[PDB]
Amino acid sequence: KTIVSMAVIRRLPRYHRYLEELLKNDVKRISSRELSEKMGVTASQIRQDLNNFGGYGYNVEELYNNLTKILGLDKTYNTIIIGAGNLGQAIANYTSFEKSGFNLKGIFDINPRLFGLKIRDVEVMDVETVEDFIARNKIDIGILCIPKDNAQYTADRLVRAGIKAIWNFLPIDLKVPDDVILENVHLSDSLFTVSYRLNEEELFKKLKG
Amino acid sequence: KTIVSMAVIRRLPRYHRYLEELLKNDVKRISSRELSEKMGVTASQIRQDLNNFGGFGQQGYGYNVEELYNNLTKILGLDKTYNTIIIGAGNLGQAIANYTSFEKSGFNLKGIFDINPRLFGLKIRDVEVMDVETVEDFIARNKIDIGILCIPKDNAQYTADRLVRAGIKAIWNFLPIDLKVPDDVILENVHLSDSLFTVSYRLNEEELFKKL
Repeated sequence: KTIVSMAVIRRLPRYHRYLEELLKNDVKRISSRELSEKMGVTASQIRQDLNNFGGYGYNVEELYNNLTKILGLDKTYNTIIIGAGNLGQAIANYTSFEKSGFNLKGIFDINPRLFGLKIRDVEVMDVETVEDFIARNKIDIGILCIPKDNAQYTADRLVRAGIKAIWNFLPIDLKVPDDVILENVHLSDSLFTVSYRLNEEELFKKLKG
Repeated sequence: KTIVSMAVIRRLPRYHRYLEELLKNDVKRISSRELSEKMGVTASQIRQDLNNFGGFGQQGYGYNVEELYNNLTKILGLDKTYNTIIIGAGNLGQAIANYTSFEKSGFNLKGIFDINPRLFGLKIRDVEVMDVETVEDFIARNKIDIGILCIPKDNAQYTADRLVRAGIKAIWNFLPIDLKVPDDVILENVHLSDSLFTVSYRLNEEELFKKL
């Protein structure tokens, strides 16, 4: 499903953040040493991450721009959100994504009480209209913030309407065809690093007695 | 800041989550190559990751699902409980409040804090919203371990500083900005864009290598 490996792809946004910070701090260059350091990735694997895409170290602005194009952030994307509950509205109001080029075009819900209300001047619309909406609107990415009840069916509707990327916040295993990109968000992967770190001292004490 | 490297620590929840799914499907065993293929991590690195934490009655090759799963639960400190508070009672804070009872196995939410006088007394998930001006006292009185930040960037660093001086041990930060805390305080920045930007990457990959 990808050309470059997913483990490589997932370190790329991290390189981008750090390079974006250096670039704000008008830093001109950085060694592989300094970077292989802050990423805790082998100065080799960094160099090898990048060699997938083609010194005095790295020029900052050059590497940042290159990372931007590699990540497809030199284009804009039309998004819609399915589910107008707290998580859906949280994501609609997460304006850093907009700033990065992901333009929210519509929000969809099953509950008629919400129809026609607006969140950041985006209208909440009946999900039963979403296929019609998607045809006439060139939508790139569907974002799923709904319960499990009709999740698979809803994903399949988006796909039938020609959506080729789903960003899914529901912790369940959706199936999409091989030509559709599905990215599942797993918040516990982050939270459980916090329990790990809080417990680490105790764990080693118990193990190493 | 840690005994084990962060690159290792961040793979551990991925192993736990994949094993959980197998355990739910009553898959008894999983081979090293099957595990590696699923994780995108070499079998040897996976052996090395686990070996940080001792043996766990492994036998021959591959793994017993239930035992590996239970080992990972222990390693991730998921046999303990942690007292949490959320700062921010808007949509994000309520969604995280909802998520962390689907994780309240372990993460016990004690209070929600907000700057809006209006909300002082609401409930959420049977949890009172309280004035953020009381949070320092609350942390010390209720042995709070983890402060979860779901507020705007506006007074975020100031909010993080208050939790720190009240003795907080970790901060789980949902704001798209990297906060400053003392080296002894655990700070975990959620970077949702790190996930989103992989979808832009994959929508353009074939182009990128056709371009190139």
